[PDB]
Amino acid sequence: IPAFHPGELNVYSAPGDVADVSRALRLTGRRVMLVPTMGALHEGHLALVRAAKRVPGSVVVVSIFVNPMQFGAGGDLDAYPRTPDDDLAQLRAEGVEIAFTPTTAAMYPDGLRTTVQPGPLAAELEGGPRPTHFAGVLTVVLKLLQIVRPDRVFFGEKDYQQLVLIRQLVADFNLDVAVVGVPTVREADGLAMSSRNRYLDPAQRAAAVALSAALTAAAHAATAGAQAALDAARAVLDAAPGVAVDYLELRDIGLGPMPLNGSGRLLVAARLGTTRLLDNIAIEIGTF
Amino acid sequence: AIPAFHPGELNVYSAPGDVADVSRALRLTGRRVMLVPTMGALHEGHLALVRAAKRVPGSVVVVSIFVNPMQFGAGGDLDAYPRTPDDDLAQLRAEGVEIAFTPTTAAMYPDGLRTTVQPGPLAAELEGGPRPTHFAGVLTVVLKLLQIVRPDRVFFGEKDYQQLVLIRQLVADFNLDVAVVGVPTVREADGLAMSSRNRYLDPAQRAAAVALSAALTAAAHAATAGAQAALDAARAVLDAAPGVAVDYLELRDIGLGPMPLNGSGRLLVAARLGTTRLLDNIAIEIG
Ligand SMILES: CC(C)(CO)[C@@H](O)C(=O)OP(=O)(O)OC[C@H]1O[C@@H](n2cnc3c(N)ncnc32)[C@H](O)[C@@H]1O
Ligand SMILES: CC(C)(CO)[C@@H](O)C(=O)OP(=O)(O)OC[C@H]1O[C@@H](n2cnc3c(N)ncnc32)[C@H](O)[C@@H]1O
Ligand SMILES: [Mn+2]
Repeated sequence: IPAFHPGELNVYSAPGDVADVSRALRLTGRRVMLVPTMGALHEGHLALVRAAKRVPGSVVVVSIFVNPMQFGAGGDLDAYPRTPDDDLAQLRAEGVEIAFTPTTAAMYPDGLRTTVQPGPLAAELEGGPRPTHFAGVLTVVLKLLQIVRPDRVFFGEKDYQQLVLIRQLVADFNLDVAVVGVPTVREADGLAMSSRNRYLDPAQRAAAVALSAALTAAAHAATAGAQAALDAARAVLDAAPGVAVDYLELRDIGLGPMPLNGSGRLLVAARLGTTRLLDNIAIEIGTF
Repeated sequence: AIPAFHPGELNVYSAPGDVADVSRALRLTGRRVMLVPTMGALHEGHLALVRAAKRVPGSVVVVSIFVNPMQFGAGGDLDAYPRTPDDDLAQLRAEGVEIAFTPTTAAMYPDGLRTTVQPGPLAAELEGGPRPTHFAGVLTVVLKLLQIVRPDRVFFGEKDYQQLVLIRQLVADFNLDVAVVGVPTVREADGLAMSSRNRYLDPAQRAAAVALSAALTAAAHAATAGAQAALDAARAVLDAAPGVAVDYLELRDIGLGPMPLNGSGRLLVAARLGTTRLLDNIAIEIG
């Protein structure tokens, strides 16, 4: 077991080290919480941290690893924002005791060999034009779950399709861990917080409010049915300057091979300049 | 309330949740949970794994019996696979095994085939040539069995050497916290590797089948003269047998990577005698 100073931020890069410390903690009775991230932390990520921290007797482990496998190309990987120093200072401020920062070589010493093949959901919505994206996500999350072996792992509703796929992963491989979904943190005007918002200039930032406004408009128009909810969302997006809608779809909450029946999720993806933004919201059809 | 467990007796559980609870409970009481995955129709080969697990101090042995549909081919005969439950549990009782995990297909695959394990490239070679989806089926179910039982050690026979290597790759690549134990092949008196398939051979085929083990052991000793001599010796022995259709005979390093011209390696063979496919392999020291 490597050094572990309670009540302070302990940083480990070696999977073996965090694994030994986690087990040691688990064996003493502490409940290990895992919050997977790719760094460039903002308030959205901190809500996950805070959710993990409120669990009684918990020790919080935050992983920061820009996973190469979920990137479709070298360009996107190199362009991902990285702010190591700010990330650890925010973790320290939140009272997080463990940050796990592995290298690409420690995570993929054998390159891409055994991997996770997601179900059909991975080829839809965000996975449509990025066929290997979710396999990259589930493969790294499975590894992180095995290294850290937390009692609970936290994911944001912001990346709802990712959250649903992780629940499938956990169910399908019989993983003994509870998956905790955390509601989407939004700016004061509704914009969902994202590390990509930094790529919006003043005008785009102002136009980006249309995604959340379109969704919440849809959620209320839904008392009048699916079509009403969809057309209301579309009218808001159409009135937004410089917003190119990629997709806007209403689906059952599980996103699976089931028709929308009552409770669902409205998902949108749109481009502002070169910045692709995403948002989703719970929707009740016919319910007021 | 944790399901009931009676020490010294064979305890059978069909529900994944049940064996998971008993396994975690037993672990806390000071037992090392050993897992031996099988598809039933047990014979001496399987029992060597059981015995290997049983000798671990503080062991509680968990033997899974589950005919995994995912590893059968679009042409593999799932319904034809031998099923002798009563007899299996009897042999386990006789061996002193305390836990048998016998899940249904619905309980192992409640959502059908959704998230699965994709093996690395080795799964497309050797046995993977004729059954390209076989190993994904194997690694998927073994991964699930490891998460349900969470054993300290899991046992596999060297008989299915490629399967053993791929499980070591699964364990390493997904960072699984379990030791993989390979157990030496159990053989009949003349060297034929034990398999339930051997009973399908007629007399002529059964006699010819000895050539697989004979060729490998010949190769192992011819190996002091080099890789080529080992391979030629093996091929000569297989060439002296009638009705033995060799699908492959390959010398690889022990991780099944490229053949070694020196050092340790493994020689693997597969052949068809009529409609029965047989496999064998052996450690080889070249030089
Ligand atoms: C799972 C990972 C770490 C695998 O590499 C990677 O795919 C990844 O998702 O990283 P990352 O983009 O860093 O997001 C990490 C986690 O924070 C959550 N999150 C992001 N913005 C949020 C917001 N505004 N409100 C609430 N939660 C928010 C995400 O849904 C995700 O679970
Ligand atoms: C791992 C499984 C259970 C996944 O479904 C499945 O693929 C499977 O392999 O089942 P099965 O055919 O039942 O074999 C179960 C285990 O017993 C070992 N075994 C069989 N015959 C042997 C022999 N003569 N000597 C030594 N070991 C022998 C196998 O290699 C395997 O590890
Ligand atoms: Mn900064």
